[PDB]
Amino acid sequence: MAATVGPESIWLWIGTIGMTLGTLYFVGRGRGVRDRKMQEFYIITTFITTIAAAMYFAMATGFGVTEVVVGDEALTIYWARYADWLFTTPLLLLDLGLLAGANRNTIATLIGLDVFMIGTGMIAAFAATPGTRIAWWGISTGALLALLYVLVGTLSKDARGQSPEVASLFGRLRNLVIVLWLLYPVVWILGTEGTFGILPLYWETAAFMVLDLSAKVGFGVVLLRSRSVLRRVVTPTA
Amino acid sequence: MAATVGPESIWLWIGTIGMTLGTLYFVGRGRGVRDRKMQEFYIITTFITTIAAAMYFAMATGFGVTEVVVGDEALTIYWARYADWLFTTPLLLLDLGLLAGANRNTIATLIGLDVFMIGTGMIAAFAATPGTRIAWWGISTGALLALLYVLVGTLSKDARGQSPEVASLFGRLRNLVIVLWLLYPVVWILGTEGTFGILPLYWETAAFMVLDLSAKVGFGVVLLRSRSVLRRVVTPTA
Amino acid sequence: MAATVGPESIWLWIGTIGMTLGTLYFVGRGRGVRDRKMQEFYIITTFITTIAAAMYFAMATGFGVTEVVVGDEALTIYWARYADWLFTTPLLLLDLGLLAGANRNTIATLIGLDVFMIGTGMIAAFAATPGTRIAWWGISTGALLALLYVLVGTLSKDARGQSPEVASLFGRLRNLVIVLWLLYPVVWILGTEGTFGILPLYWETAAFMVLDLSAKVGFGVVLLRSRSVLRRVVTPTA
Ligand SMILES: CC(C)=CCC/C(C)=C/CC/C(C)=C/CC/C=C(\C)CC/C=C(\C)CCC=C(C)C
Ligand SMILES: CC(C)=CCC/C(C)=C/CC/C(C)=C/CC/C=C(\C)CC/C=C(\C)CCC=C(C)C
Ligand SMILES: CC(C)=CCC/C(C)=C/CC/C(C)=C/CC/C=C(\C)CC/C=C(\C)CCC=C(C)C
Ligand SMILES: CCCCCCCCCO[C@@H]1O[C@H](CO)[C@@H](O)[C@H](O)[C@H]1O
Ligand SMILES: CCCCCCCCCO[C@@H]1O[C@H](CO)[C@@H](O)[C@H](O)[C@H]1O
Ligand SMILES: CCCCCCCCCO[C@@H]1O[C@H](CO)[C@@H](O)[C@H](O)[C@H]1O
Ligand SMILES: CCCCCCCCCO[C@@H]1O[C@H](CO)[C@@H](O)[C@H](O)[C@H]1O
Ligand SMILES: CCCCCCCCCO[C@@H]1O[C@H](CO)[C@@H](O)[C@H](O)[C@H]1O
Ligand SMILES: CCCCCCCCCO[C@@H]1O[C@H](CO)[C@@H](O)[C@H](O)[C@H]1O
Ligand SMILES: *C/C=C(C)/C=C/C=C(C)/C=C/C1=C(C)CCCC1(C)C
Ligand SMILES: *C/C=C(C)/C=C/C=C(C)/C=C/C1=C(C)CCCC1(C)C
Ligand SMILES: *C/C=C(C)/C=C/C=C(C)/C=C/C1=C(C)CCCC1(C)C
Repeated sequence: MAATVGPESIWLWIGTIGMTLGTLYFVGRGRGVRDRKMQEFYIITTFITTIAAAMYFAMATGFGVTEVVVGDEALTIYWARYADWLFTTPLLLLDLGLLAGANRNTIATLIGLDVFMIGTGMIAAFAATPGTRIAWWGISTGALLALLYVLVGTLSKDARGQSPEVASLFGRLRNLVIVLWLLYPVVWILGTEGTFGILPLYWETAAFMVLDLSAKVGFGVVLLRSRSVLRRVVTPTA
Repeated sequence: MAATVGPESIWLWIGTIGMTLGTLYFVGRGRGVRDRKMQEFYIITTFITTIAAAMYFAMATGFGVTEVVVGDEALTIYWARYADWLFTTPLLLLDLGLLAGANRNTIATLIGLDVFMIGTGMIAAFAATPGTRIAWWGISTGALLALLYVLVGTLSKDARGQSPEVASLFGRLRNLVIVLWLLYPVVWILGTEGTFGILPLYWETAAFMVLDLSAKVGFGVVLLRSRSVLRRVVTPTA
Repeated sequence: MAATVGPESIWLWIGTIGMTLGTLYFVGRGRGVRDRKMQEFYIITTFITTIAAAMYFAMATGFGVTEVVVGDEALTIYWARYADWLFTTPLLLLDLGLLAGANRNTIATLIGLDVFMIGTGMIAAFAATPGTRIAWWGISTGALLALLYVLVGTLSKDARGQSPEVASLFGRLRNLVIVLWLLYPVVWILGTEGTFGILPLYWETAAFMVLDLSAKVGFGVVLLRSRSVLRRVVTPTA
């Protein structure tokens, strides 16, 4: 590590604040749910925001930062982003999976692709060459496309077998994931990590802040909005 | 790393020895169990002690040590403790979960809180500021309280629906966890990691040695004491 | 890190190429399988080769390398091997487990031993003393023997309760694992990591290349060879 933060810390704190607020919202919002199913959604969702909050606090306090050397240039890498995504992105897919009524093979595929995506993603963040970093960015992006392919394909088909409100709910959440998630690689390739520095680290941090907040608190908020629709994921009594 | 051990190694070896001995005890003690349930308890428990043993051996041989710089002072951090707890603590909760007859949402919550606890715990161990380290210690301690809240609440309620001997067994094990686990953060805050050095590293190592041994070998010994009571966790035939 | 590759890179590329080719083979080979079971085998298997491919590409580009100091000598460690095995070896056992018709306790034991094996294995790769490295090599090898003991024992017994073609298929795959897996520790102890340098890093890289390819692409190829036999792992309709 041994890297100082910078003016971007403003976004890091807003992010930390937002994630912490979403968590408390979901904790109180989840208060009183007895249905074992509705609860899953609250647990998964709540863990997504608190993890994100802790990592944002890590980058804010300067813990989740480091300096990576690449071609007579020292890039500033906020690695905590990966420790965050490594856990939160698969959970988000879990949410979608459970929402769509998908089976373990599909959900396992999604999780597997996702982890491969963040893993090759952090390799890219630390690679020692503009060529190597972009190669890895390329591997990781490929995986993103492979999992998005599962979302619009098999997963979408599963959701169509769900009650209409659930299917609708899925559609929204799926489309949110598609637009938001595709933006991450773009912000990365343009930002500091891509070695091209087209998008200043200050604005890159902000971009990731808006994305993370929308992909987690926003996502969670529309997911857990209605309790009755969410319990249509299952019909029988228990 | 690049840090030398010290006089505390005596405790590290005792610890290594104890954990290795508990393992062999459980391996031989588990010999002959056919009931698929009783076995779970033996597998989980046995993995707890061998993991602990390997990590204790790691700290003993000097592998699991490092030097962390914080405020013109170089703290000695035994990070292997975290690699240990990261795996053993969730397993211990698995044991309690299975013992109480808890459902996946409760057990998943416990595991999730626990991992968050050790994760923020090791961040704290490496933070670069007395203020940051204590902040993280604070986050981690909060999580400890959140999971303890689940133990005395929901988990205790589940156990009351179990056969009386199992409920009794739970009570003991739960109370053991509560008293022992609360002591870890105290030993940490007072020891070297807390930056206050109130409790010498030599005695801190001993304290953690007694705790780990009691929280694993002791715990295991009272858990796997009786085979008949343990099989009351399930009633039907198989 | 900060370590340069070397003439061994030739094997690393062949390896990268082979793993990538096996993956595409399995992806296309898995095209059209609807049976939820047959699919598991394809997903698990496919993830094994792509993980291996990415790690081989990591070592090829020099990312997965580092220099470890031990006794006035600086060893060259290809750590990516461990990040690879940490995920692929447990998956391979999953394949065998599912093939044998084993229960979760057996499969969990296998996975647990396996992870302990690679974990102590990478510790050994980084230990600071010929004596410590070999001690860990010793711990890890012990675990290898413990899991091999489960393969020829309980796992083999489970497979005998399977349809004959499945039992046969198991036998092959089990024997392949036994001969191939036992060779890893030998190649390690003789290679650079063992501190004895009996087997040059150049040939060590090749040896591991042949093993990895045989233990994954070979293994996969004989596993997924026949679709009908693989669906005999389950009989009823779904
Ligand atoms: C249906 C069923 C029973 C099973 C289905 C199959 C599953 C669940 C497969 C999962 C596969 C998975 C999660 C693969 C993950 C691969 C990720 C990596 C190899 C990551 C490597 C990261 C690094 C090497 C980071 C380096 C950092 C520094 C500072 C050097
Ligand atoms: C009921 C159901 C189907 C699912 C329920 C939900 C579950 C199981 C959620 C689990 C969540 C979980 C395990 C979160 C873990 C978070 C831990 C971290 C972010 C740890 C980070 C650690 C570091 C960053 C260490 C740094 C070390 C150095 C030397 C710099
Ligand atoms: C049947 C049922 C419900 C549960 C059964 C029990 C199970 C599944 C137990 C699993 C146990 C497990 C996976 C233990 C793993 C232990 C591995 C470690 C402690 C690894 C440590 C690695 C390091 C410390 C690497 C250091 C690297 C550097 C550069 C310093
Ligand atoms: C940087 C600040 C971040 C704050 C994050 C808190 C998110 C909670 C806001 O959710 C809103 O709660 C209302 C309850 O009255 C619902 O009616 C409405 O539909 C829902 O969208
Ligand atoms: C790392 C791998 C993690 C995989 C986690 C998968 C969660 C499995 C729970 O999903 C369930 O799967 C069944 C398959 O039969 C469906 O019928 C059911 O409707 C669906 O709710
Ligand atoms: C530093 C040394 C650590 C040694 C750890 C070994 C623990 C095994 C001792 O357990 C005891 O085994 C007896 C069997 O005769 C039981 O009757 C008794 O109830 C039980 O408590
Ligand atoms: C990282 C997440 C790990 C979660 C592991 C949870 C283990 C699930 C096994 O427990 C079982 O759950 C059922 C819920 O219906 C109960 O009815 C049953 O009595 C209980 O034995
Ligand atoms: C370095 C190059 C690595 C190439 C790896 C590709 C492996 C695919 C070869 O498998 C073979 O496919 C045939 C299909 O016609 C089967 O009939 C035959 O039984 C099977 O063994
Ligand atoms: C980290 C731990 C991972 C453990 C993964 C275990 C996968 C469990 C699926 O296996 C199933 O177990 C049943 C036990 O009752 C058998 O009856 C059934 O035939 C078998 O297919
Ligand atoms: C809460 C956080 C979320 C939903 C994060 C999502 C991140 C991604 C989809 C990231 C993708 C990336 C690539 C495809 C290429 C390389 C770099 C990454 C990691 C930015
Ligand atoms: C076998 C080991 C066990 C049961 C270890 C348990 C450890 C804890 C409950 C640790 C808790 C901590 C905090 C609450 C605050 C920060 C530091 C820790 C990790 C010591
Ligand atoms: C695809 C890769 C496979 C199947 C790799 C298997 C590796 C092993 C069985 C390794 C075993 C080792 C020991 C027993 C001792 C110490 C060092 C290792 C990691 C080489």
